[PDB]
Amino acid sequence: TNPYARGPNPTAASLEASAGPFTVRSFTVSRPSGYGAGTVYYPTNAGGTVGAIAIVPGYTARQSSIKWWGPRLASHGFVVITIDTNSTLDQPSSRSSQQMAALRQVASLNGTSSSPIYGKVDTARMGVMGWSMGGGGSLISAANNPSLKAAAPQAPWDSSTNFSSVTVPTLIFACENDSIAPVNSSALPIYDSMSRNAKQFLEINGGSHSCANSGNSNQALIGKKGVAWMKRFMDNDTRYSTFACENPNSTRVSDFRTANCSLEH
Ligand SMILES: [Cl-]
Ligand SMILES: [Cl-]
Ligand code: NA
Ligand code: NA
Repeated sequence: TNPYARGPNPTAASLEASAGPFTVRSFTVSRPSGYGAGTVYYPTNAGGTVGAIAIVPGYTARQSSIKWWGPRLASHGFVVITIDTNSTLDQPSSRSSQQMAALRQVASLNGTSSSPIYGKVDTARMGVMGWSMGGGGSLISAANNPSLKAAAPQAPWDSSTNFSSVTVPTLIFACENDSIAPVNSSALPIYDSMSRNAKQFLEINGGSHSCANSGNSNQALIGKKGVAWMKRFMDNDTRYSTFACENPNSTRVSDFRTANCSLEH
């Protein structure tokens, strides 16, 4: 059997729900190591060690913009750290360094007997997410650390759109009407540059640049897809292959693309 499989068999309803099967607690990081601030969300009853995901905001933004992912993912069996950057005005490369520093510190806390996450993390299984420049930073993290198991940035931007070196399974959430990082000049060229990975592009119909942030009105679909992608690729959990790889065939999705996701016999 798959040693990383956690939780009950998924359904559309169970993945669209506000909360997954596991009870979630959280704590503030006392002394951030290489980033500004962090909140760690974790399941108290996942029944085995789980992977870790680090999530970074966009320019000027704070944990609030990305917070909803913490409980949503942790409740399905992940340790999730949402960060504030050293400065709200840090650029993508710095955001990537800080994201990886947050993953490092989650690994440290996994080995710290006083930590609520002591022994809860499989430090070999990690993922990266983030908004806008924090999404660009997630793609930089993946490019520089190919042992990461999944990436799922939202409304990404970087000074370069060429992420051809990314071999990590990558889901790009995009926002159709984004006027900050227009899809046609940012998210879509980024998607098209990646040639060696499992990848997906999911654009929310009518979405502004904040369409995947806390308080969005598509938490059922966006949360289903983010959880399914992380389950499929961080846990190798093929119970999630359809949810991860499918076109939702949704009137809420103005553009859907995927490649190298479904397995061919
Ligand atoms: Cl930004
Ligand atoms: Cl916008
Ligand atoms: Na690259
Ligand atoms: Na539209």
